[PDB]
Amino acid sequence: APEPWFFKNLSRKDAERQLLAPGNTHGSFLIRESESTAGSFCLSVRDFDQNQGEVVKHYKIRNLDNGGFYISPRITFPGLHELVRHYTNASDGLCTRLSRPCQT
Ligand SMILES: CC(=O)N[C@@H](Cc1ccc(OCC(=O)O)c(P(=O)(O)O)c1)C(=O)N[C@@H](C)c1ccc(OCC2CCCCC2)c(C(N)=O)c1
Repeated sequence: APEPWFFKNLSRKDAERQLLAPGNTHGSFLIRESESTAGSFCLSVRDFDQNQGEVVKHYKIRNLDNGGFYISPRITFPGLHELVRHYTNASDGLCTRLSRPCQT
């Protein structure tokens, strides 16, 4: 099930541009590999800000010793799919609720 929200090869800059492109809106997101840490991922989400407005925010997805994933140590997940579904249901600390995957 090749997940639409997973962009393997895509830099931090690419993600911001791709997300800010026409067709995407508030809550659009994508998960990419981190540039700082090889083997980890980042969640890039498009949020509506007060000043300039349209901005892209990046969250680090940290790995658990047993194989899980989490953004905040308070809620962990057995995989990326579950992390995406959880934040799609409720922002739960995130800048905004995850909505529709990034469109090209
Ligand atoms: C400059 C910048 O964009 N910083 C990001 C974090 C970040 C992401 C990726 C990379 O490199 C990697 C790359 O490839 O860009 C780096 P870096 O290695 O270049 O420094 C830093 C940020 O502060 N975003 C906010 C929105 C953010 C805000 C709060 C956070 O936790 C608090 C909890 C609160 C409850 C809900 C869950 C979050 C987190 C976070 N966990 O990181 C992130």
